[PDB]
Amino acid sequence: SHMSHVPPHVPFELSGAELRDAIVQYATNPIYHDNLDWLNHDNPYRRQLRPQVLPHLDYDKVPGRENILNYASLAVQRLLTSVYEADLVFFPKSGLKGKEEDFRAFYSPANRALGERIRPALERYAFGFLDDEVGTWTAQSLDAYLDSLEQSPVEKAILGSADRERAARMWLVQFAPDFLSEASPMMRNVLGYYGPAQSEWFKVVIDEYGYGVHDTKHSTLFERTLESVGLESDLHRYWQYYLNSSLLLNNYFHYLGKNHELFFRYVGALYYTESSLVDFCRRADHLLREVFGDTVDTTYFTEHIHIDQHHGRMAREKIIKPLVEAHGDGIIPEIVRGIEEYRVLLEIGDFDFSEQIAWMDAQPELKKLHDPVFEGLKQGKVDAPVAHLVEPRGELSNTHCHDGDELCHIVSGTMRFESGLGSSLTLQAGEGVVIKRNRLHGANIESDECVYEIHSVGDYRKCL
Amino acid sequence: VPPHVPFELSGAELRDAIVQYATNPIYHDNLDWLNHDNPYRRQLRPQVLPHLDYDKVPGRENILNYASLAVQRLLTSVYEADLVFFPKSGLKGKEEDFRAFYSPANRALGERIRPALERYAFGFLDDEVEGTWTAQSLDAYLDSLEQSPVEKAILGSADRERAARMWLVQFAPDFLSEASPMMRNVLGYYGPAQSEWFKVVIDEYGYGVHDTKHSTLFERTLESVGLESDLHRYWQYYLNSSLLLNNYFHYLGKNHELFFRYVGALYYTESSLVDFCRRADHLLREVFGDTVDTTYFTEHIHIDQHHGRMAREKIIKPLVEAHGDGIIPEIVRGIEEYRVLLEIGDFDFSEQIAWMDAQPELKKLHDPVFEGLKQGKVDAPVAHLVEPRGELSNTHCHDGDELCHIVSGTMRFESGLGSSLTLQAGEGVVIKRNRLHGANIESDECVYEIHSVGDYRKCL
Ligand SMILES: [Fe+2]
Ligand SMILES: [Fe+2]
Ligand SMILES: [Fe+2]
Ligand SMILES: [Fe+2]
Ligand SMILES: [Fe+2]
Ligand SMILES: [Fe+2]
Repeated sequence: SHMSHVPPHVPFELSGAELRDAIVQYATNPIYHDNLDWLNHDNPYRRQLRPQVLPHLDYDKVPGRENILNYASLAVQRLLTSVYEADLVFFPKSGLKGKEEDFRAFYSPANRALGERIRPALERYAFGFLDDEVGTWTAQSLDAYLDSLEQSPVEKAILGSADRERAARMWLVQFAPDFLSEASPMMRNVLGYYGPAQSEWFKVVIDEYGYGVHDTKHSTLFERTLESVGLESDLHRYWQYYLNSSLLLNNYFHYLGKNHELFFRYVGALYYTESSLVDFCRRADHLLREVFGDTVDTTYFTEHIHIDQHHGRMAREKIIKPLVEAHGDGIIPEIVRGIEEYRVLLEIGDFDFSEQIAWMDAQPELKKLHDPVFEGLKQGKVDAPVAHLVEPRGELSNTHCHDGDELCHIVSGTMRFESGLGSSLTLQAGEGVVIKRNRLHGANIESDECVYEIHSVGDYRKCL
Repeated sequence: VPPHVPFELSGAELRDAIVQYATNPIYHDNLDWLNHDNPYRRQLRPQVLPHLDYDKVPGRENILNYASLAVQRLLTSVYEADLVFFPKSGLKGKEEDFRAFYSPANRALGERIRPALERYAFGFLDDEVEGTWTAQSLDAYLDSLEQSPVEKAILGSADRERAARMWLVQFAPDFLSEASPMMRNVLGYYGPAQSEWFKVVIDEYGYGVHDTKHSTLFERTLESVGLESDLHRYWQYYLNSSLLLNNYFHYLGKNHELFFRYVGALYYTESSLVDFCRRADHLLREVFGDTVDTTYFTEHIHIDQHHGRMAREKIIKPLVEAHGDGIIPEIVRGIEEYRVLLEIGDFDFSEQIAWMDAQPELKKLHDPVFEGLKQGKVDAPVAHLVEPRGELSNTHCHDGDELCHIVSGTMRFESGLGSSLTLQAGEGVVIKRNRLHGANIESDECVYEIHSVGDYRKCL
């Protein structure tokens, strides 16, 4: 007879210019500004988000799979890792003393609320493509689907590399955010109050945490792996060397774990990953010992061979089966979707890593190729936009990528052109490099000043 | 790099944002007193939220006022979006509510107001708790740390079983999700203290054996006294101070700048639980006899002797070594803040049981208070109400005393779990300030008056 005394619900909405401004607001916290070095030196609170570029991206136009290695996707993946990790406890290896101010800037009411406000939009941008890459089910047809699930691409990339040890080290650092916080995304799913499945999931977590014994915690095992090949285990020392697809894979499990409407997707991906980890770890142990000899510590990997045989079975019989019985067959499409989305992300990671190692290994030839590409430009085979740049010593461009090929041409000075971990070129006057689209790179000026040009050729093959 | 605009949310924009979160339909008023196996529905009384001033942070003398109860209910709902719940009967039939609670919008709207809600909820502690410390001075302070208030409230009640049931349901959000707030601190990558903390969590989770998980033991306690173990069946009977105490540990666990406060509060609570559980076992057996299952409590009597030692020896001590004496004030602040919240809870619970037990006398006292108003003794604002059958006012409180007078119809006046009055024409009740209560209309129509007398004793 009269209107409700409860005020109408205004749906959550954040888009367009207002969304852009909210993303810039989050990312202009000083702990996210560009690093003056290539490495974070035992400071887990500093993550490079290149905030100066964020005003210029279009967050409302969600990329499809052919575009998810473009720069805007890398930028969004970096943002999301930072947003998710505000829930995780980090202290420097050297102790908190001297780093309290950055600790307070990362764990602050403002930093969390700014990141949580933009997380829905960042998640659509990061994961929306999976809606197009991946109906009703019965328990019978799930069982058949599950019953039904060669050198690997990573093996071929590393073992066929011009520098196998460099390729393997670049591979290992991709796992640092995942393995050094191992099972933290999984732990998000055992908070709360639900059936016996909660206890079964917690048993899996107990093992990943080494039974509460720091010596045997899986993250500690991986520290030993990293240190045995001369890498460091402080997070995130190698932030600027994390590939887009590595962040995407790690962020997917924080997405599934934070958002409990996706709980049954996690249940499916847990089954697939736990079951797949035995073969993954067998291949990793074999490959690393081939590359490094007996100096490399692969206990991290062989421990999982021993344990994940049982974890995969635990997931199917003691997590999937009782949840399908309790909550009905309506949950099965989500279980399947978690498996099929994860498998898509793995394909993307294999491609992105393979492409990055090829790009690192090709650097000497891509320096030579600057000559014929430059001459094709001067001859007008391509009408390429050109940008002249002038930069002083130590001006370090934090790593990024471009969505088309570029020609970098040094007029005067000396540039360190960075293409991966352990992968660098010194470019002098009259020298340069062909920069391939979607490949991670950056640069630092080693001369007291550097004058250079960037030509936006699009497809360098048209200049030849 | 563009200039950084600091996060800011205040005034009318904050009120609108709080109302925006809380008008999700899963938060509207319940037609019944109980939630029936639906863990996604929590009553936030959104119709009153536009009218509260979230910018004026209360001090300790006002933290049992209604705006504080309203904020505690909001915060429990915001924190619990991180916890997994399914109905005991299974998810089928409740998928729409599941998606309404676990949605990008519900999370983002709650997270945006969380800083301001935490200032409102916990800001008073800045003035209730008090510099530099050394490892030695912390050792001395920890070394330095008659019926208990719970025993007094329950064993002195006119209905001991009712008082003890009202007590037990206060623990449902904490114990049925037991050690979930603690688990927030073991995500990430830090030193050996992380594994030591996880060892404690393992014990609270019964080593992953569902029948020995501590939450499952508390389910059995509740069921042994005729209560149910679905969350949050008894939402409308959760006291302000019970929510406050539960929310404090979600606050310390979500906000890792407060990590060292949690380390202190963990040592104090793990240590203190031994005697708490000893007294609870004794008290419940005096009230209920053989029929009550107290395994939940007796399991902690021996386990937490160990956990208290671990917290001091293998968590506090290595953190102080690794991170320096600058963290000691935060360890101490966690302990001292928790002790303040425990005092508030002891007072609020004691007051609520006294108010439930006094219902017959407060129904009688309506006659001389009403007569005092017919005289001139107090000139109190009067509200006139006409409500249909089944209009159930979900539980709340008022910041002054009220006189409820029924002119026609029938009201069920609810003062606690198992504590009810039937009010007919010409009858009523003195409603004491800050006491949790509600009402339902049992006639086809009820006409009544609320007189805002402030302090009822001035009408006498
Ligand atoms: Fe593991
Ligand atoms: Fe496993
Ligand atoms: Fe570049
Ligand atoms: Fe416990
Ligand atoms: Fe304990
Ligand atoms: Fe009332």
